[PDB]
Amino acid sequence: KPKLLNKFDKTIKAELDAAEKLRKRGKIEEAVNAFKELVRKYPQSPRARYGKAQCEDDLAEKRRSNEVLRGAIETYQEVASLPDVPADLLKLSLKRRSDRQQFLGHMRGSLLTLQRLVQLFPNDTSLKNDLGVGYLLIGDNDNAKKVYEEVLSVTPNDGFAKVHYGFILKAQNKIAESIPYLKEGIESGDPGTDDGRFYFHLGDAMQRVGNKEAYKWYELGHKRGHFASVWQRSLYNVNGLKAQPWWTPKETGYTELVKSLERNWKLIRDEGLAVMDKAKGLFLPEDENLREKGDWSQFTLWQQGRRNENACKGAPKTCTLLEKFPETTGCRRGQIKYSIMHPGTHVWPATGPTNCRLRMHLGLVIPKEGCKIRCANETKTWEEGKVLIFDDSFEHEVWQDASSFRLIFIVDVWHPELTPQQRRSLPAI
Repeated sequence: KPKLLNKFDKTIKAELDAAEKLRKRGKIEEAVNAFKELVRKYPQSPRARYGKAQCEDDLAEKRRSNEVLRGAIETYQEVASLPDVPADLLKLSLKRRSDRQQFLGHMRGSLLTLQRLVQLFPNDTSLKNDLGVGYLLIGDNDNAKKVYEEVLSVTPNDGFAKVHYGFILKAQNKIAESIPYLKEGIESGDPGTDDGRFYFHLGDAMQRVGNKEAYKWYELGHKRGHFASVWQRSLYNVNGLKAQPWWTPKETGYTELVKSLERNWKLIRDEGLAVMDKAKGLFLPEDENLREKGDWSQFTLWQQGRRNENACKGAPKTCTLLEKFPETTGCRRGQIKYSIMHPGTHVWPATGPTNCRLRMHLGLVIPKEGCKIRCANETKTWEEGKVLIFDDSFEHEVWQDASSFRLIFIVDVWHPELTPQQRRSLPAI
């Protein structure tokens, strides 16, 4: 059990437990003023101050107020100021302060609180792990690496340190070295290791070193509630949405959109080819993280329901066409863009961020062989002037090993089972 009552505190324990029960009761206003009057009467009490701060914290969560939370943060700090403070209580108060600071985004302020905690309790390894997260939260991966190396020299089988250390190694491009750390840490079962993020990184690493075991771990993560299934692993999801990797135009209901794309495809192609030929700079490379190798770029017309006006100048007829279909131009979780992939390209298996969209691919220039795209367990090919539809919340992988360039048109639509109100109220990402 925890010991919070200083000797003095033990003396005035009677008043303090009363105010604390006033809080524990759930009557926040009462507890606040209760505790405040104790602070006034006995101003040196650590538990009196700690209760004041606890009440401020609860009032902040009740009022959804940042300005109140900021006062709680200082009062937690105040507790640490008073003399002869129980160590248990000190730990509690400063840890809560760090968590609230992190919540408000004061990442470096939290790091400071955490550094102090390590100064106070050099032998509490949990606090070293928390400090390591503090460093991660400011991008200081080198110091985080050092913190976790410390922890692991003294407690080699600490799973929290292991998973975070593996994450660090993988962010340093030591992908093979990171896999055992991630595995062992997840396998320890330790608090803080049952995190979808570590399953994600373990599986991504394994896939990038050709380790077939990845799907096993994906499956485990699904069983732990981190993934929708072994295949469908998006992060921002809405429940109750039909979930299959490949769709027919008929199944989406957006048959008029598919028809407009397929029937006017040479127009869409020609505008894109014109931008390649004359405004090549408008094609921005895709993220090399996803790309093992190759040459892969895109020209974006709509981003998250926002039309790119300077882009639609370069593809004016295609934009005029798309305007007729708010199911795609208003998809705030999707895009509309040209995508060009040159030979020798491999896009790592990956998943889109949401299950609230379906992704259409219109084939504009498709070499006769060498281009293929897998979603879940089905691998398909593009056809010039024909549309593919997949749920890119399902893992998918792309290969370009033709002798010429491959050009497609990417059109995102709201998942057809989302209601109008759902489409209006879904925050873009």
